[PDB]
Amino acid sequence: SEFMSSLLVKKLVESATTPMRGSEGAAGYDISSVEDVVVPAMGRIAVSTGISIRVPDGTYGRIAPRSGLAYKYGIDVLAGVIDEDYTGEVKVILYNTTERDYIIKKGDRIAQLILEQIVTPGVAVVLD
Amino acid sequence: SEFMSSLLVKKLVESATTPMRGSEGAAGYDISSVEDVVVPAMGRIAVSTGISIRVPDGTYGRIAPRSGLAYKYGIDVLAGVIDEDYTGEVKVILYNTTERDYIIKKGDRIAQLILEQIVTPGVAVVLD
Amino acid sequence: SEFMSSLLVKKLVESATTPMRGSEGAAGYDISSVEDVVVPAMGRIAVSTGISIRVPDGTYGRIAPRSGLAYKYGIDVLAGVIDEDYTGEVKVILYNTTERDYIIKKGDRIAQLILEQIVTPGVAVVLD
Ligand SMILES: O=c1ccn([C@H]2C[C@H](O)[C@@H](COP(=O)(O)OP(=O)(O)O)O2)c(=O)[nH]1
Ligand SMILES: O=c1ccn([C@H]2C[C@H](O)[C@@H](COP(=O)(O)OP(=O)(O)O)O2)c(=O)[nH]1
Ligand SMILES: O=c1ccn([C@H]2C[C@H](O)[C@@H](COP(=O)(O)OP(=O)(O)O)O2)c(=O)[nH]1
Ligand SMILES: [Mg+2]
Repeated sequence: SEFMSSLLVKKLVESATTPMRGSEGAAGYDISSVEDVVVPAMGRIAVSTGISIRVPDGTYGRIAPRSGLAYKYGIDVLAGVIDEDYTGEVKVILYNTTERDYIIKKGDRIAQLILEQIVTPGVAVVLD
Repeated sequence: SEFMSSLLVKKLVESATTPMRGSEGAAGYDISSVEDVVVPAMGRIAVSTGISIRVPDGTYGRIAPRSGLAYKYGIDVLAGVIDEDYTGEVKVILYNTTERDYIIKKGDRIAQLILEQIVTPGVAVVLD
Repeated sequence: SEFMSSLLVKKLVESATTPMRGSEGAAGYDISSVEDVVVPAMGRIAVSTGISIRVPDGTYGRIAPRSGLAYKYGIDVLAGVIDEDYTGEVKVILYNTTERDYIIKKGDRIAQLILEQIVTPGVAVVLD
């Protein structure tokens, strides 16, 4: 591959932001919003990222929560499992744990992508 | 092993469903319920899967949320860490984020199993 | 490395507990509290662990929920992503899903650390 076994990103909207790690030791690639939305108090919402992704073979893309938002605004990430064979747009489902709404302006880093190494064997069913 | 390093599944109840990936690129193996239960609004519940599993060495089984259920019914997965040395029955703890109960009929895919590769070294305690 | 590619732990407070797996097949290293705190009903809180950690290269440290606490007290773990380049103190953000507060005495195992293998390639942006 030379290195086509990396994170293939395709911006769908011009407004989109290329995912990027914020440190040499960072685990995930920052993931920003492409729209202005409000995560309802005690409610959820799916934020468009405006990008599609192709995870490296042997891994899946887990949308994990950013420490900041979790801490300060009790924001959590629901679902978050992006299959290697997913060609659609990455949507980020946020859940407001707090009693007060949460504002999201375009461009904001609303989550982070982690390329988690998984194993995808077959199922050996044990009879007796 | 030839391939005994795959997902060993043992149905405990005849009603059980063998976990299975739904795509070539899917990350997890579908996980169905073996009973009819209701996930209480704003409450949780542990759904029996009726199966026991033996994860491949070098990984653990993370019970992750299905995108659909998360999106449409604000259903989330609590706990979800199945150790390689777990011989009991896989129980799936679902949490209803919504204001309205959620019905689960036997056979339904209530979560997905992901064989996540972990490293299990020893702890090197740094003194001074 | 010989084996300096293991979980490097540095107790910050004498009161701290060295993370440790509770089984040969356990996926995570137990993580205890270093203080007496209360996880507010329907609220969150960041529990100090009194330790700093250096994850092995090629992985990140995911703070996962303990099955017990999740089941019995509807306790969940928010955020939970500790980067390999994190030199600060591991803080554990717990979220009380239940209607009743949750007490945490010093020494208690409040979560578990899982050294999850990730891949950290570069981003190949697909133009046209
Ligand atoms: O539950 C958690 C989650 C994260 N961290 C630490 C690990 C990581 O190295 C650091 C990340 O801070 P940040 O990512 O630089 O700020 P942000 O999450 O807003 O990007 O916080 C914790 O101690 N506990
Ligand atoms: O937060 C999420 C979770 C999943 N997906 C995408 C990735 C995956 O490829 C697809 C999965 O749809 P599905 O699994 O086929 O439907 P279901 O989750 O009900 O099995 O949804 C997102 O965009 N955002
Ligand atoms: O959603 C879950 C989470 C865990 N387990 C199983 C897998 C694991 O092998 C066992 C762990 O029990 P424990 O870790 O020994 O008790 P505790 O979580 O309090 O440490 O529970 C489940 O069946 N379902
Ligand atoms: Mg939650």
